[PDB]
Amino acid sequence: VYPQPKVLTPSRKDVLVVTPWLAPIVWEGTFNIDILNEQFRLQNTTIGLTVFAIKKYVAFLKLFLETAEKHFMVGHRVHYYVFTDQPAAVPRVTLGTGRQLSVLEVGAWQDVSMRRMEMISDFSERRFLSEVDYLVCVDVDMEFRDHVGVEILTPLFGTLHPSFYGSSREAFTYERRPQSQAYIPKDEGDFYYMGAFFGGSVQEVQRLTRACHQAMMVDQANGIEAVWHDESHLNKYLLRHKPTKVLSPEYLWDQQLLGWPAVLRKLRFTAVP
Amino acid sequence: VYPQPKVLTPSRKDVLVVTPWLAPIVWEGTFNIDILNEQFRLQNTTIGLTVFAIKKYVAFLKLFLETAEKHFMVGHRVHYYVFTDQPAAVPRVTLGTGRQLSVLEVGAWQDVSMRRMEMISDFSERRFLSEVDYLVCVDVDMEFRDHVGVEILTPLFGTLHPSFYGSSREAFTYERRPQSQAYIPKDEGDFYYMGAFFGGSVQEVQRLTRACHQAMMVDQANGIEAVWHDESHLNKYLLRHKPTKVLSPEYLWDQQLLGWPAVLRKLRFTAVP
Ligand SMILES: CCCCCCO[C@@H]1O[C@H](CO)[C@H](O)[C@H](O)[C@H]1O[C@@H]1O[C@@H](C)[C@@H](O)[C@@H](O)[C@@H]1O
Ligand SMILES: CCCCCCO[C@@H]1O[C@H](CO)[C@H](O)[C@H](O)[C@H]1O[C@@H]1O[C@@H](C)[C@@H](O)[C@@H](O)[C@@H]1O
Repeated sequence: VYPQPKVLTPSRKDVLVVTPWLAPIVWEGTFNIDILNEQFRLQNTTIGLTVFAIKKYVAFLKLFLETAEKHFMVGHRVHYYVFTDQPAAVPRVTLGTGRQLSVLEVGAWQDVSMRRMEMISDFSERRFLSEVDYLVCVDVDMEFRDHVGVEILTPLFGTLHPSFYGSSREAFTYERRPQSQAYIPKDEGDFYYMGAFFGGSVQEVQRLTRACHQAMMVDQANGIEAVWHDESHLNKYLLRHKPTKVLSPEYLWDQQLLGWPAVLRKLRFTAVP
Repeated sequence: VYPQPKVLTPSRKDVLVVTPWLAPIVWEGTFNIDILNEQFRLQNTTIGLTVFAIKKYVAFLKLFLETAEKHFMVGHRVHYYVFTDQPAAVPRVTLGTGRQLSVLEVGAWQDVSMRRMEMISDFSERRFLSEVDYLVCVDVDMEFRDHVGVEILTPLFGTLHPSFYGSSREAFTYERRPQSQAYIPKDEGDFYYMGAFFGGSVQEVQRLTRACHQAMMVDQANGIEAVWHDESHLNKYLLRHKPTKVLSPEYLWDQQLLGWPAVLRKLRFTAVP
C-alpha cells in the first residue's frame, strides 16, 4: 500500500520531469522508491559500478566506498569494479550482504584521455559480467550523501551537468569543430551531459563505450582532441542515441561551487571539496 | 532541429506527466512528435490495430477506419485487424501507402464476455504477426479527431478511464469480491484503466490477454463474473504488471458525456454520440 498518485497534481511545478522523447528526468518527488524496489528485486537485479582511481585519486576511494555502502543500491546486489594503477592501495571497506568488490589493474596523454572508454568497453564485453544487469560509471572524487537507487536504472542514462542545466544550447561546451567526430552544430543538442555519471544496461554501456572509444581513435588519427575529451563524445553519442532516463543534478552536484538551490530537494552524490 | 527542452520549465503545470514508477503519462505538450517519429521510423515500426465489430456495431467501422487513416500512426506501417461476425459488411475504405487491413471472422453470454481477450490472445500468438512490432486494441464505436501516433508505443500501456481520472481509489469500480481473480482491495490501485484502449509490444499483449483470459476462465468455473468483465481483469493485471506508459484521457474521451475540460488540450479519440 502506498499513496495514490493524483492525476491532477503535477509531480513537480518547478522542473521538467520528462524529456520531449518521453524519458523520465529523475528528481525527488517523481518516484515512489518502494514500488521501484519491488520491481527490481523481483528480477534479482545486479548493479555493477565502475570507478577509476589513478595516481593520487586512490586517496578518494575510502570515503567513496564507505558512502556508497550507506546510499547506493542498498538492498540490491552490487559489485564494485575499481580500476586503479595501485591495486595494493585500495582500502579494505566492509560491505553489506550481497555486495562485492573487484580490483582491476590499469597499465601504461591521448591514450590516457581514451583510457576510461577503452577500458570500460573491453571490460563490459567480458563473460564474467554474465550475472550483471546494469553498469553505472562514476568518478571517484565524490561522496554519496543521500539515496542513489534503482530509480536510475534503464537501458541508457546520462546525467545533467550541474553547471549547465539552466543554459541554452549555444552556451553548451559541445565540441564545435566539424573536423572532430564529437561535433555538434550550434542549433542542435538536447542537454549537456556530464562524463562523471552515466550507465545503463550492460549491452547499452558496451555500445556507448565502444562508440566513444572508436570515435576518439578516429580523432587521434586526425590530430584532434575533443574540447572536453570523452565528455564531448558522450554528448555526441547521447544526442544521436537518446537516453531512456536522464538523471537530474541531484545525482551529480558540487556544493562548494554551486551551493544548494531551491530546485534541489536532495544532494545525492557530490564533489569532494 | 527542434526547440531546446527547458529544464527549469515544467512540461505541464496542471497534470501529473509521470507515474510514481517513472512511466510517462502521455499528454499534449509532453512530447516532440518529430523526434519520436524519427526514432520509430529508424526501426521500421509496424503497428497492428485490433478492433471488434459485432452485430450492429459493424455500422461504426466506416467512420472508425476513415478517421484512423487521417490520424492514426500516419507515416508508419499499419495493419488493421477487424474481428467481425459479418465479414461481408466491412466497408471498403481506401488506405494510405504502407497500410493494410485484414478481416478475421468470429464464430459462435460469459463466453462472449471472454471473447475479446480469448481472441486477441489466440491471434497475438500467430506466426503471421512476425512483422508486427506493437498491438493496439481499441473499441469500434469511436472516431479519431486528432493525432494518435507513436508517442503511445512502449512495451505495455493502458489508458486512463475518462470518468475516473479525478477519482480517489476507493471510488474506483474495481472488482471488490475476494472470490474473483480480478479482486483489488480498498487500499490498493494506481489508476482506473479503461478496456477500450490498451496495447504494447506483441509479447506484452500476448501476456496481458493470456492472463486476462485465463483469469476470466477461473472466475467462470467458480460462478462469478467480474463487475466490469474484462475491464476488471485488465485493471488487476495492470496493477500487478505496471504499464511502461499511461495514456491520458485525450486518448479516450466522451465529449457528449464530459464536455471539454481545460486539462484536455486535444480530444484525439472519442466516443460516437
Ligand atoms: C572552478 C572550476 C569551475 C568549472 C565549472 C564548469 O564545470 C566544468 O565543465 C566542463 C565542461 O564545460 C567539464 O565538464 C569539467 O569537467 C567541469 O569541471 C568539473 O566539474 C565542476 C562541476 C567542478 O566540480 C569542477 O571543479 C570540475 O573540474
Ligand atoms: C450514461 C453512462 C455514463 C457512464 C460513465 C462511467 O463510464 C462507464 O464506466 C464503467 C466502469 O465504472 C465501464 O468502463 C463502462 O464501460 C463505462 O461506460 C462507457 O464509457 C463512458 C465513458 C460512456 O461513453 C458510456 O456511455 C459507456 O457505456
